[PDB]
Amino acid sequence: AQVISETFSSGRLNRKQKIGIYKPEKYTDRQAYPLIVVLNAETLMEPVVSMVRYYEQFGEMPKCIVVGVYEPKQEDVTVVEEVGRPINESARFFEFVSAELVPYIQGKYPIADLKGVIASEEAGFLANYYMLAEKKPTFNMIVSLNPVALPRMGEEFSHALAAGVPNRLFYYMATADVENKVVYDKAIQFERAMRSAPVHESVEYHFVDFKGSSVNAAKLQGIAQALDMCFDIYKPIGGKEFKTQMETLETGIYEYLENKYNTIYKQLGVKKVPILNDVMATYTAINSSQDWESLKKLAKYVESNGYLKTAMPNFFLAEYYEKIGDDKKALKTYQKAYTEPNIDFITGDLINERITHLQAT
Amino acid sequence: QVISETFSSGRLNRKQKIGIYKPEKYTDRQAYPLIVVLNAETLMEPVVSMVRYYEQFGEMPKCIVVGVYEPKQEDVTVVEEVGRPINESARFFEFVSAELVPYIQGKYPIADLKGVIASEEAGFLANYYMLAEKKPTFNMIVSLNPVALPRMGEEFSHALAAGVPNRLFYYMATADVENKVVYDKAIQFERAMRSAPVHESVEYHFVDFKGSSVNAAKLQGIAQALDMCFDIYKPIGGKEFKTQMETLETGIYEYLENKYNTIYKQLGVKKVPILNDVMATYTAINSSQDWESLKKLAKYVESNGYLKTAMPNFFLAEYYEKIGDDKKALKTYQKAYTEPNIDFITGDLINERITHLQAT
Repeated sequence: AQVISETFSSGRLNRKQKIGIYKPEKYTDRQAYPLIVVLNAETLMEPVVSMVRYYEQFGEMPKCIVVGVYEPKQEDVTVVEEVGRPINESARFFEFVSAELVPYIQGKYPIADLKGVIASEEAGFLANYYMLAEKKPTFNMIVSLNPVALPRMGEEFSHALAAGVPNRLFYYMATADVENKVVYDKAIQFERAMRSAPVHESVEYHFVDFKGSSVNAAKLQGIAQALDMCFDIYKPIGGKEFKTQMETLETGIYEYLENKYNTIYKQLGVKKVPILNDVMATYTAINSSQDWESLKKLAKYVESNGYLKTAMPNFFLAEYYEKIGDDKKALKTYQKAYTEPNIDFITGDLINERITHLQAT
Repeated sequence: QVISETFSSGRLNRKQKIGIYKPEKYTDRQAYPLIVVLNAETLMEPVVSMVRYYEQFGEMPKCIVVGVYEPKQEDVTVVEEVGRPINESARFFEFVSAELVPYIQGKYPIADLKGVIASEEAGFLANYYMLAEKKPTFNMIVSLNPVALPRMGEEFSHALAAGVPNRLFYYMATADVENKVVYDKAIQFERAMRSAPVHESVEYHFVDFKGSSVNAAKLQGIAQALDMCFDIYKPIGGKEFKTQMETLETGIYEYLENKYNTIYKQLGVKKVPILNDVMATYTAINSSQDWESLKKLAKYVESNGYLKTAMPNFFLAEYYEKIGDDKKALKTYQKAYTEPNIDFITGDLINERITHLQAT
């Protein structure tokens, strides 16, 4: 877990800005990574980096690149009550992230279509204004932790949420009331005004109120929750999910697996190689409902991604030919699978038993 | 910086991979609380990052964190047939207690507060340090998503009722999403554990995360555990000031003193009183006009950390003005003029006090 510190020369800020960059363990440009920007990084950086590594080890998250901004000035992250939008110093910092920092990272690294931003306090409220971008969203993920807000600006963000985005917007806001009372009340007033209008379907909205909780402890839990829900589609298929969403399907079982990994690419901007757990879950569900059309499509699907060098694709296909009554193609296909390495319960011995049974008849 | 090293264990009869976190700005001049992480292949970095986080906000003292990486299945697993650590599980249990912890105590000035963070099987194994009859090795136990034996619930319930010599902070968390078999056993175990009333020396917390994924819950568990266990270390807030302090007619100094005594008792560290806490105490003292607290506050700050500043004599000199003695007030103000300025207390202000006394 190495965060490399460097200075970024900013035209808008007219100063050298300290930033730092986390790159995953094995790093190749052959794949793409989602970007997470941290404005508060003197505090928030290490908890964010440690938690994205944590989730990645459990396979709940893809490898990500995290870029922190260290110790921005108060005037940089503060939206004044008078105007109600970033101006002067705050406007310069606001655009510095959008027009300078992020494109710089996109040039230096293969950044995926998913780019998030995490901020707290004044910067946490400043981060909201990326929703109002006229051109095209810079951030598809906005995490606002204990923001210092302006209640009067709630209605304007309400319209933005109702309008929606071209693809997806994940918004997470958290606040805590303990020794926060002035700030806490303004946060609630702002949030109430923001949820006034119904939220567009392209937007996933989350507001968590931590009551009886200290601010700093709530912010940590906010990061954990936000990352969990935003990247949730990346999670492996669980037994409960399998028993519910899959085994209850009579047909279109392969489509469930495909839709999941398609949704992963749409939301997270990354192409995930199907994990053996997800493949076997699909295969088991296929057998229980006896839907063999999914089995044929599953065979070609795993052949396309990652399993080409394994006996599995032709084993699935050979079984499919048996189910539809073609022994001739099944025998030829089993013999083709035998020439490929074993994976899981697919073995040379098992394939041979199938071949022996077909040559007996 | 987390430094990994191999540790030769007599009880494990092998070389165990461990790692150690020393705080930034380390010194031998102070003691640090020890936190042991059994699951550290996962839990190490989040724990270290969060104690850093809390320390930066002044909600935690500097701490030393040690952890063991990837213990064997049989090491952390308590079997159903017994309900206690045996063989490989017993050796590992005594490994961290009788070897690892003393080893760290030899390298560094470890404070009296020691704690253990663990999850899954190890999380349940950590509950048995509560049963040690010699003397508690860990005063802090955090069990995150434990794999539990509900049969042992009553036995732990007796130990919770019995109590501990000084203090025991216990935290257990669990989550039901795709946990269904494990979650149910955890709930059953907790209900049996919570049956008997808890002793005063034990602070018990069980947080049930419903509709939450397991791994996400464990992260929040750590955040909450650290927050509540070290809570006494936190600065005095405005709400706490207007409530617990400004509403006191007398014994205002005792409130400040009791807080830092509790910090030393629970956390095993001596915290230099921060200026905000002192000023809050001083402010409440003036509002309630309790001068007896002012004199004791002057001696207290002189004894901890403020000796080199004009503040102790300034407080004492003011106490003399309030009590009616202008002779000692003048003499004390003159002593205060020599020591360096702190905050609003300055040579100029003191000089104003002196000339007023010399005029009369």
